[PDB]
Amino acid sequence: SWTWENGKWTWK
Repeated sequence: SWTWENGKWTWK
């Protein structure tokens, strides 16, 4: 899935 962190979308 997609996780949003500190202004950045990551796959985890």
